[PDB]
Parts: sequence; C-alpha cells; structure tokens
Amino acid sequence: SVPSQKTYQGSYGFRLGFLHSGTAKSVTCTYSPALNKLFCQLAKTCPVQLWVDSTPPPGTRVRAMAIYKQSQHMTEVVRRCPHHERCSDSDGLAPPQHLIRVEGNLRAEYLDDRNTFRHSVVVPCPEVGSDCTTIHYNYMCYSSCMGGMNRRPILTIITLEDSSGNLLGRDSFEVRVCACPGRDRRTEEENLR
Ligand SMILES: [Zn+2]
Repeated sequence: SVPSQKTYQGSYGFRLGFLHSGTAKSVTCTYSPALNKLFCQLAKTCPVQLWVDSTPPPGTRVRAMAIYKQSQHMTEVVRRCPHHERCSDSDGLAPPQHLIRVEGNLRAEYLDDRNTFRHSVVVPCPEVGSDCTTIHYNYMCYSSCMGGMNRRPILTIITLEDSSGNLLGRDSFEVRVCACPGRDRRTEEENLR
C-alpha cells in the first residue's frame, strides 16, 4: 500500500506553515515555497506551523510520516540506514529505526504499523495571543545515506486525525536532509527557474 498525499484542508481548514529562514550557508533549516520542499541538516530542529480556521475537537491528533516521492520506490518503507539505526542516539522515546522524531513533546507516540510496517510519529492537539501552533521535527538520516534513503527524495505527509485515527486534514512537503540546506535550496531554486 501507499499512503495518500492529496492535500485536504477538511472541515477545520487545516494547512501547514513554514518560517522564512533565508539561504545563508549557515542556515540549519529552510523552506522553499516554489519547490514545496524543506531543506534541513541532520537532527536539527525543523519548525512546522499548524494552521486551522477553527479549533478541532479535543482528542484530535497530528501525525507525520515519510514516503518515497518517486512512484517506483513508494511501496518501500522509509527508515533510517544501517548505520544510523545503530548509533544509539535515542531520545528515550523514538525507536532507533524512525527517520522522523518530534522534539520536546513528552506526549509524542511512535507507531510501527502492524500491517504496512511504516513508521509515524503522532502528537495531540494555540497559546493565548498566538495564531498557530508549532511542532518541532527532527530528521535523523541524510537523504544520501547508503542503505537507507540512498539519494532518493522523500515527502513528509502531515495528517490531522480524529481520536479514532480517521482523516480530518492532510498536507505534505518534500524533504532533503543535507549538509548545506542554504546552498542546496539556492541551487534547486535556480535550477527550477
Ligand atoms: Zn543514515
């Protein structure tokens, strides 16, 4: 099977938002609207905003999952490479095999799907004075990792779910985990032009 990647705002007007971090060679995470693609360094904080037009019910959750972007690879489970899955960089909560972690949320749950074997991380659902909520993700392998992503592009799919896991909303973005996100974004954006 292959998870749907179709954008779906749903009843609550769910969609993502990204900061404007620029493309300085020092930057650790940067998002390209033109490419709908996030470029980030290994294991660095990736702030992703969650926007809604109205507040979803108590018990609503937000799940993240990675899939390969190319159709010929889409049935393969995205996982950490043979090196990184064994490097004992556990935060005590994320399984060592999971590519995507949520940073600084003790209520994060990590799922190994019993049927598809795919990995995901899910958190429960702004503060006073704020207009959106932000989740902080980490990507724990480089796009280039041999025996893992192996230079294949991935997408992250973010789904808004009810307490049963039923779909309420969906958005997605491509991700490249690389040493120099600023330069790579600049390069790919120029290539697109
Ligand atoms: Zn790796």
